[PDB]
Amino acid sequence: APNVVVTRLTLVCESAPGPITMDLTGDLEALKKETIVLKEGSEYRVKIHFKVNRDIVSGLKYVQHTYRTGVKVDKATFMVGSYGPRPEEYEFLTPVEEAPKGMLARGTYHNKSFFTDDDKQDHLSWEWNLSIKKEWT
Ligand SMILES: N[C@H](c1ccc(-c2ccccc2)cc1)c1cccs1
Repeated sequence: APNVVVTRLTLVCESAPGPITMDLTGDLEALKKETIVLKEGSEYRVKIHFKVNRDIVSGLKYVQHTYRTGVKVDKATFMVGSYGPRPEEYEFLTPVEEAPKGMLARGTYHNKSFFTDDDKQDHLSWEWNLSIKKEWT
């Protein structure tokens, strides 16, 4: 296995009625037709789970590009940093953001995520969709 293995994305939202997560260890192609759901206006964090198997790694970064119809791409880069090898997964969390709000803000956002580093290595790249709704259901 590679030294760095990205295993999971979770949306951390205390107001959500259940877990919001995606296993990143398998068929990433299937994520493109799927979606995860946030109630409009919800406060959330993106949490990336990853393993460091053998060697200290440095310069890790999480890059997230969000696409919404009629809008230019919303690009955000988050410094993840340096991690040593250990059996248990690490979790990196972004700062809190607020999900969009408004009937016209609802619906699909297409995300492209990169777990990478200062040397531009592709630890994992994946697409996933977010659906913003008036209510959780
Ligand atoms: N600002 C919005 C935006 C909407 C949703 C998210 C998002 C991403 C991942 C998880 C939860 C929410 C980020 C930004 C825009 C995106 C593109 C054009 S406008």
